[PDB]
Amino acid sequence: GILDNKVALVTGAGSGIGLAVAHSYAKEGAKVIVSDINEDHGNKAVEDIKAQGGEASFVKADTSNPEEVEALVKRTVEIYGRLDIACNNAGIGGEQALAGDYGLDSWRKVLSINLDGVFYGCKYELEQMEKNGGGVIVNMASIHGIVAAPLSSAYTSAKHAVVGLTKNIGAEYGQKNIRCNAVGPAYIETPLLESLTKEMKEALISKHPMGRLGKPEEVAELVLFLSSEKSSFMTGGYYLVDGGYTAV
Amino acid sequence: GILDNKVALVTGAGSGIGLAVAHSYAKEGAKVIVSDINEDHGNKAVEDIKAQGGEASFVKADTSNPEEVEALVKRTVEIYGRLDIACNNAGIGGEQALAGDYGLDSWRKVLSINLDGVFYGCKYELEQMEKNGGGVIVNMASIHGIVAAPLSSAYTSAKHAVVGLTKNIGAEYGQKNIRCNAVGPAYIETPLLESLTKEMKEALISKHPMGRLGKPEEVAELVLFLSSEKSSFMTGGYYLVDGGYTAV
Amino acid sequence: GILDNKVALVTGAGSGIGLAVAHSYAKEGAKVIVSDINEDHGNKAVEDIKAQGGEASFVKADTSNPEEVEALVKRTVEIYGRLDIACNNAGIGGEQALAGDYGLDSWRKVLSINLDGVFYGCKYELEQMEKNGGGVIVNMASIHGIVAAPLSSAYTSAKHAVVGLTKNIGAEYGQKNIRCNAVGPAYIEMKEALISKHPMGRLGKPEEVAELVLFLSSEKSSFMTGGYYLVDGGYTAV
Amino acid sequence: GILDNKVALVTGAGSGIGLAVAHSYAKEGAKVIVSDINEDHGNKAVEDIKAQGGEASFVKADTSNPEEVEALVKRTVEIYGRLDIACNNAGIGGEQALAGDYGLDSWRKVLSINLDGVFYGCKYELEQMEKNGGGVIVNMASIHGIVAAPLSSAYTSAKHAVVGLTKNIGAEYGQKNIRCNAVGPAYIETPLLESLTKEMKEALISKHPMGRLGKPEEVAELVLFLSSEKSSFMTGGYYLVDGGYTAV
Ligand SMILES: NC(=O)c1ccc[n+]([C@@H]2O[C@H](COP(=O)([O-])OP(=O)(O)OC[C@H]3O[C@@H](n4cnc5c(N)ncnc54)[C@H](O)[C@@H]3O)[C@@H](O)[C@H]2O)c1
Ligand SMILES: NC(=O)c1ccc[n+]([C@@H]2O[C@H](COP(=O)([O-])OP(=O)(O)OC[C@H]3O[C@@H](n4cnc5c(N)ncnc54)[C@H](O)[C@@H]3O)[C@@H](O)[C@H]2O)c1
Ligand SMILES: NC(=O)c1ccc[n+]([C@@H]2O[C@H](COP(=O)([O-])OP(=O)(O)OC[C@H]3O[C@@H](n4cnc5c(N)ncnc54)[C@H](O)[C@@H]3O)[C@@H](O)[C@H]2O)c1
Repeated sequence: GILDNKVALVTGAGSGIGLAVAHSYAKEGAKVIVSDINEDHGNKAVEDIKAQGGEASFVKADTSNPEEVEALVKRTVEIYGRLDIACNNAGIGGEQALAGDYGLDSWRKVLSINLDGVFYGCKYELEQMEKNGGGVIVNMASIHGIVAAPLSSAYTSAKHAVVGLTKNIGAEYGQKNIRCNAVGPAYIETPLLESLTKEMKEALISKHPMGRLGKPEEVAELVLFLSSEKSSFMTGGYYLVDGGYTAV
Repeated sequence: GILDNKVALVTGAGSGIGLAVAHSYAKEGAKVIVSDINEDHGNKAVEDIKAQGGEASFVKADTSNPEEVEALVKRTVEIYGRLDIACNNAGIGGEQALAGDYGLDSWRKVLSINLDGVFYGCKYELEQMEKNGGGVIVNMASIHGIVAAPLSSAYTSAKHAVVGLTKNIGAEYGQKNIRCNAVGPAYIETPLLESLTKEMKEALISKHPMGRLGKPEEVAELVLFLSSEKSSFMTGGYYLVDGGYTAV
Repeated sequence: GILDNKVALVTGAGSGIGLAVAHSYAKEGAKVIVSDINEDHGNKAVEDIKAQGGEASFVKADTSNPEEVEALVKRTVEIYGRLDIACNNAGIGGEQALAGDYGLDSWRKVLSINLDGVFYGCKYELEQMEKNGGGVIVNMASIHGIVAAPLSSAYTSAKHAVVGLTKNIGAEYGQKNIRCNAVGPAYIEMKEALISKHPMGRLGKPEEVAELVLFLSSEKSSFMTGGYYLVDGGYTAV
Repeated sequence: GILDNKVALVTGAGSGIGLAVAHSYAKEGAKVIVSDINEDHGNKAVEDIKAQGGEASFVKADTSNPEEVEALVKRTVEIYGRLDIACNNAGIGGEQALAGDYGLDSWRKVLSINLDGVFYGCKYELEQMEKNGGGVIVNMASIHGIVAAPLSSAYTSAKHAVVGLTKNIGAEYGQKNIRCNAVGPAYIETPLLESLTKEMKEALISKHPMGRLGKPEEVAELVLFLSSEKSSFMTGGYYLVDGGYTAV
């Protein structure tokens, strides 16, 4: 596989996009640390990866806690000896409210996971990668890293911040054998959108020129490309996988 | 004046861009609440505004404290009866370090002032504006809301987030008689930059096609335009005042 | 007036945004060359401007013809002595058709006016501004300088190109006392479907675009160059 | 091969990025039409592709001539029966002059190849793709589709236009089983750059945070990804391969 013997960390890997990324990494021969805040999801993800013949291990972490993220990177090295690839994917949507109505608690929570947790991951991933010859980071952003999501101002602000952080890391580490890029999915059909009525999902779909929502596997293909040596001249960039959402 | 008898709040108005904005607002007839964490600076700004024929009052606030931001808007209404215009300007540059070396507390300090304080301002400003017929908000971002500042990842992340928040508020409040836009200055001549060597200053100027740094009054002219009725069809937007910095 | 004793040129000034720009320039004291391909609309614009107390003169030009644009700048200097400000505004919508269906000549016609005419204006305006101490250019782009307009691919391509041209002029002339910026209006007066794409819940008015052009043409915008400036009612925020 | 049973067209394929794209397509099983104005370059490219085990045929075309582009697609169908993938890559650099000094013929020439030729390609490619059930187009843009290249205003204008055309095609054809995306390379090491001195190339490399120029194969990897089913939810987008150039 194209990631043979690389060690890869994925946060939020118990479901959705992160689960598809963990599967993709493992299918291409990486040794994958599956991290999630939910141990049942994380353990099941690992068992499913191994059932297809891949190599994976579970490590629990809440990415909003910098101590836990630091320990997660240390545990990755303890288990597999190094860190070559990291995908900072864990995130939450937050409450839906007008900005003037937005709860202080929901603002803090969304920014703590979707931004601070990505920074903590990058921080400790970068420190380990400088010890084993470099590596590659993919940050999960969103279309809402470049356009608004009305009623989700904390999410939009955090995802914009992830785009900026990614530009900074790419520029700073360009000559340190480390690359960092961000992925911007549009709306992806996962059990998270379960509560939407058919009419609500049809309204969402109408905002995608391709006439459907995306699949987690289609995001994971882009993450895999950006994590592999095929993307060797790509750093600091933001890469849409949006069905045309932001083209209009 | 083009803001005659509008009530306008400026945070961080004791120095630099914020001071120039407060003077510009007052020159155009606004009743200005000068807010700053430094009472000496804020009271001096009010005195200088009054000596040039304008109207202003000082209210102390730390924008990283949401109770103090809510109280700042309340005090504005106690003094001048309403809130028509707000410029969320207060910010800090932060420590300079590679992302992997960036301090945990340093990261949170930059985000708390440069992003959370802007959100707190917008939240309590919007609350009041809905009570008195609408209003206009200008958020101070940076060129580093759209391009990296190597060694300043927290600042870049915060300023990117301000751009996203601005898009969200503009979209959400478009039919609520409220507008919100962001300004993106490049490097501006202030005493903050007088510590740089001859070498460092010339290198910074070399990144601006106009061949010089900007002046605070030049930023304030754009803030003034975006705070006035002349910008009546402009909302959710990001507006450079950058000497060409991001054109290349 | 904030443009007192400046000489300003506006293309496509017989109607719509260009007419509002010419009025705004003249109200602020500029001597305005109203240019349009339609003599009747341009002469009427000049008469309305003078009726308001301003100074204006008409010069006909087809901006798709580079010789006529060069002559337009020459006539500006013959009439008012110099050129301080130029707004490259003349444009056309073009046929509505899928990109694969778009006519070859229809494509070129939209690009010739909406891009080549803006370049010809910039070229000869820059030439003159370098003789009289610099100046300021505003290029009329569109929201479709940064997002697609389905069935109008030629227009979208042309307006994207105007944004890039503007970045290049701003960068090139930064130390030559010349600034150049681009304005990006959304839709300016079913209209219901169109209005639903604007968060402000209405279309824009030409005077609202003109206020931004005036700001970018004045000394108030003195540290602004190479930039793209939306006046879009929130259209591109989502 | 991930392009088994596909037919792919590449313009400007006798050298540089286009040659690398043609090789990458052929390596993955596509039947490749190599097009170029230079018959010696194009026939040699085909010779090299076949020596690597691939399938390819040469067709001469000047992309600024719409009749030749129409004939190029017609000949592709005559040789291989269908058209699945097209990379519109042929381009020129243009006169180096200030915008006010730029030649009228120089402007026309750059736009005729770098924009009109891309449009002609898309037009006749889309026409055939509609006849055989869909397809994928990749348009070669540049970093100068989003940032200036001083002294190359025509190039920057044209490449910006290609980004806009790509957004339009992606949005218009989203439900017609056609995707269209643009690639934005920074400066790539090819014989084209041998006219620069030791000093000029060092200055050019200093504008890339990765500390080197790109290789044509690194661009071709992104083109291949965007041409394959791996990018199935990606359309209308612009994708940098820039070594960090536009991150700052
Ligand atoms: N429509 C979409 O799904 C969509 C659109 C754009 C971007 N994204 C981004 O994609 C990423 C994944 O989204 P998804 O829809 O696949 O989510 P999901 O809810 O399907 O899976 C996310 C996982 O993250 C886990 N998680 C949450 N907080 C965590 C923490 N602190 N540490 C570890 N694990 C944690 C959850 O338990 C869950 O297993 C997020 O960053 C999201 O914002 C998703
Ligand atoms: N080169 C530049 O100066 C530059 C460039 C781009 C953007 N900006 C942005 O412009 C804004 C002002 O920058 P400046 O250089 O004029 O700053 P400055 O330091 O000259 O003035 C900023 C003011 O903010 C006040 N302040 C700091 N923390 C505060 C808090 N928590 N609550 C309230 N007030 C607080 C300070 O006391 C000071 O009076 C900031 O948002 C900054 O990031 C400045
Ligand atoms: N909804 C909108 O109206 C809208 C939105 C975004 C951008 N724009 C841009 O604003 C500009 C003006 O729009 P408007 O609404 O004022 O248009 P309008 O049709 O009201 O006026 C345009 C003027 O341009 C003139 N003109 C056309 N071709 C010309 C040529 N070759 N040489 C000289 N003059 C020529 C016309 O005769 C007319 O007087 C155009 O560039 C347009 O693309 C308009």
